[PDB]
Amino acid sequence: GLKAAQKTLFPLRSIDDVVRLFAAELGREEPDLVLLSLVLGFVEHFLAVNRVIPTNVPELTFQPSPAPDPPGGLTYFPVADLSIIAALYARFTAQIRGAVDLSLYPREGGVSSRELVKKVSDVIWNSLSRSYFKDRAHIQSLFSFITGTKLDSSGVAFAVVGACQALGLRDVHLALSEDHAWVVFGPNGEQTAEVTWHGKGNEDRRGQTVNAGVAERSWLYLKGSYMRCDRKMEVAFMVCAINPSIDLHTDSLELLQLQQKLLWLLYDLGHLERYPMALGNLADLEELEPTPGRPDPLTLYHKGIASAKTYYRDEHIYPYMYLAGYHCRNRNVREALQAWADTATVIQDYNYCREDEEIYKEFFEVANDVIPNLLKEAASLLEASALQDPECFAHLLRFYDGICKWEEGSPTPVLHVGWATFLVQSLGRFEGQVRQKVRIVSGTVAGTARGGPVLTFQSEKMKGMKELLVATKINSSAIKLQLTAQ
Amino acid sequence: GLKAAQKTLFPLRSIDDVVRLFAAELGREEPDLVLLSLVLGFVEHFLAVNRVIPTNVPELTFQPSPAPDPPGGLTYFPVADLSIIAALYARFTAQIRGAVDLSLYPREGGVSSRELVKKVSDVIWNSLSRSYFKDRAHIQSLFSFITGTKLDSSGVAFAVVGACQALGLRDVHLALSEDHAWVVFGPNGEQTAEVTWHGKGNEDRRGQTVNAGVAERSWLYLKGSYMRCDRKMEVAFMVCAINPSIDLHTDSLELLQLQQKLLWLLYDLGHLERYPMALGNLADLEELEPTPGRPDPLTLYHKGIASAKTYYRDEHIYPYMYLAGYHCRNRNVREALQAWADTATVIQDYNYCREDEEIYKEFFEVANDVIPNLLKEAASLLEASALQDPECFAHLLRFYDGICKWEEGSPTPVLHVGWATFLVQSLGRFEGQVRQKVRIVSGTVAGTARGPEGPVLTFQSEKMKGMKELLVATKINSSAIKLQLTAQSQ
Ligand SMILES: COc1cc(-c2ccc(CN[C@H]3C[C@@H](O)[C@@H](N(C)c4ncnc5sc(CC(F)(F)F)cc45)C3)cc2)nnc1OC
Ligand SMILES: COc1cc(-c2ccc(CN[C@H]3C[C@@H](O)[C@@H](N(C)c4ncnc5sc(CC(F)(F)F)cc45)C3)cc2)nnc1OC
Repeated sequence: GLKAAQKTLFPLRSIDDVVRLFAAELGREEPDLVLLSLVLGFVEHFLAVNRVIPTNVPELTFQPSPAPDPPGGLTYFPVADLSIIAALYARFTAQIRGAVDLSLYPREGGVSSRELVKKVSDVIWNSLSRSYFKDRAHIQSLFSFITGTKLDSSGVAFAVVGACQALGLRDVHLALSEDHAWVVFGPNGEQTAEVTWHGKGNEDRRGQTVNAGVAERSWLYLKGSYMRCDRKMEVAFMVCAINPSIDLHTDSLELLQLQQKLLWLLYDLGHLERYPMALGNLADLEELEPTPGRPDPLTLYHKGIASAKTYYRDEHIYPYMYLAGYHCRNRNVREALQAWADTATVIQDYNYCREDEEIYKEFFEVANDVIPNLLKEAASLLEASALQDPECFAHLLRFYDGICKWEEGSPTPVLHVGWATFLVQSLGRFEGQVRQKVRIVSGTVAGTARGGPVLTFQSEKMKGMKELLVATKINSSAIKLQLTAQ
Repeated sequence: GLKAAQKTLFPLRSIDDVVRLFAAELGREEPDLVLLSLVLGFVEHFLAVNRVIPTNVPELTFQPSPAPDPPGGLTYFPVADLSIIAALYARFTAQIRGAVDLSLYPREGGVSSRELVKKVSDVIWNSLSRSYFKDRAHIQSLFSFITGTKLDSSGVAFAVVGACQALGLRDVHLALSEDHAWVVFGPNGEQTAEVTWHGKGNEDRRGQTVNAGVAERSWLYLKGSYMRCDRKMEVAFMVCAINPSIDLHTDSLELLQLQQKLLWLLYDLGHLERYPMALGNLADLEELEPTPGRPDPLTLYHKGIASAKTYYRDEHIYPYMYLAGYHCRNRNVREALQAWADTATVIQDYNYCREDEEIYKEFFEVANDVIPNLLKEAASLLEASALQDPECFAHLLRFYDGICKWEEGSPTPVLHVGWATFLVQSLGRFEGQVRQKVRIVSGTVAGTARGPEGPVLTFQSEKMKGMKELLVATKINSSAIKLQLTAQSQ
């Protein structure tokens, strides 16, 4: 059941055609989530999944056009014919409206019961292939759901939202952590239910609320400061969900261009206002292919951080990682270290759980790979300056401080001997003359009155080893002992 | 143009009439594939595709007869009229002979060249419509090809083989994997051609030889132990290709019966002797409505395995699954677990490629659904016996060993979190008393020399070996097993 105002835009023969359909849909009060996902799903299938052009399928044709130099030549876009898309579309709605009898669910006050939402969730759930590998690229879109009955984790969430729209339930919306997804609904929008699995397979929590996740201060639930989406933001989600990767080292430039354009569309309508990750994703895309007259990536990264601070109580980690990354790839060592410090400064007030494995890996790689490497490549510059700058030393101490504070209160230790080496290796990359320029205090007087670097640890472990750090001989044994504990 | 010897059999007013026509055809040096496919297409059409008796239709007539009880009533069969079939038949042979000019290609010795076969394939390729975004039933037949141009993947191959018979090329024959189809020609039959696609997202190997697939030890090519049909088997193939699915939960009781009789007919003429799936197919049918004075289902599954061993080096998977299935349905836990274990043993010697996703799903459903069911429905029969027979436990370990072994040396991993839980759940289904009764030896001395016990089992896979002790322990180290069942030197 498409509206005639939707069909009038088909067939879509190019990137711009798709962008146009998105602008159309964002215009309406409730953009058709299922329609937009199908389209992106259809387009991604031929641009990344199966690029071999069929020539004996009815309704399937390819649209030639100039490709950008260097390459030059032609590029072939999959023509999204109405007949294919509409048929896919009707298969989804048929499946949904047939399996869910709203009559059985006394939906009063324009508010969806918890039982209704569990039901819809279960429909989508029981529809999936039992066998597939769940960590596979390109099973995010409803195209993939209807075609292959394969959905990735956050896909299931998105699909359950899309089902609810198709059922006329305008009160069920997609909630997004920085690494998980569920559903919110209810009068105030204050009711939650899990609908998908997280991590390695654990589909356990389906149906329950997210109260316990928020309470245990895990990064997965962002202490409550997760994203609650509106329809417009759900479109932003699926645009971010576009996966341009063909293989491990190869990207479809059409999918890159298209995701980039859709984000600017969204950006301009201001729908990335409360979406730090989107803004960062947009910035990442601008460093690759900078579209002219648009803000520089740096500006975008900052918009992301601003957003997190205004709307998410500055409880998001990735906005700083996004920025850190930039300064690493541009060799801005001082700024690069600062951002990593800022990142750690956020994680400090969280408690590390098993569910949080993803950010752990990210922090682990920062501490034990990105930072050590960064310093080496900077010591290669001198022996032929950041290493002379005690700010950078203070940044590095602040980074570890965050990590130690993070650990405090956690039901699982963070730091082990793996970290010990690299701390020492990294520490021993700053002349003892430089390290000593950093005063590590408590502060003597609170506040102010109208009438080298300084630094203050917040963690036990780090303030416990206040001196070992500024000494001229790195006591490479007492540090490793103290960084680790029980 | 039909021969005179064939027309005298129309009109086909019933199943038995269709049988008779088949008998006739099966008694020649070349049974007409095109004639028999068309007839089958036709009958399946009005029997599953569109069961509504046309009001506007002139030449289509329907024959009633008594229906099987309990339901009862009368069952109306679509009369295959000579005019219609001849028409369709003329249409096809016309279309094909129209597109190929046999003189363009020098065919010396009665041997067909690669070019000729490429073309005949191309002619079928650019005539059909592929149903890319859906799986369409009832589009296997040439009947479908002419009517709708719709043709599924293996339907293409069969179409090239029929089109070649229509051009009177008696050398081009049908190659049959367990989940693919291609074409064999050439002097001895050692010429291989790809004519169709496989699944979705796989590249395009049309025109090439299946050498690479044999090489890479993928199940799609059976390491070489695939079927090369003779005409008689190609007929058996299209009989298997009969498709009684009306919808997803409803079967055409008349198409079942037609197929069951056609297989028994092919069986008696000895045309199923080198076709394990056909023998499996028939057996499943005999489980449903057993025909009297015939072999038991059990007997037929074995003949399928037997066949597999004889002609195909025991490199086939389905023949075991066919047996396993029957056992599960009879709740013969012991045989079922065994049959599954044998299935794994065969597979152990394969590598796993993307194109094999079909046998994957199938193993997965065994590991993570079927076996678990069996054992859970058994813990109940005890509380109210196999779950304390260490034989069974051994079967279960051999199973897993094969899958692990399968995975070894594959481009893609095979095991993931999804499997981990049910392994553990199934290990726990046997008391540690029983699981310890099983001894897992590597072997100390090679071979023997001239001048009681419980189950003994040797693992072939590094994965199962490295976790031999964890399996027999009384405390099932749930966590450690799961960890080790997964691995990545990738
Ligand atoms: C460890 O070393 C380094 C790390 C980083 C770095 C830089 C940026 C990031 C953030 N990565 C983005 C990529 C993108 O997929 C973002 N994700 C997960 C999302 N983007 C947009 N919307 C969403 S919604 C969501 C939750 C879900 F998936 F729905 F459940 C997740 C999500 C996360 C992570 C790491 N950069 N540089 C490094 O070294 C130089
Ligand atoms: C996984 O759990 C269970 C599985 C099974 C089971 C039982 C039987 C099978 C084999 N299925 C048959 C059905 C039938 O279509 C057979 N097919 C594919 C063919 N039959 C005959 N000829 C051919 S030729 C061919 C390849 C092609 F199509 F030509 F390209 C395929 C093919 C295969 C597979 C699994 N049975 N029971 C189970 O639990 C009880």
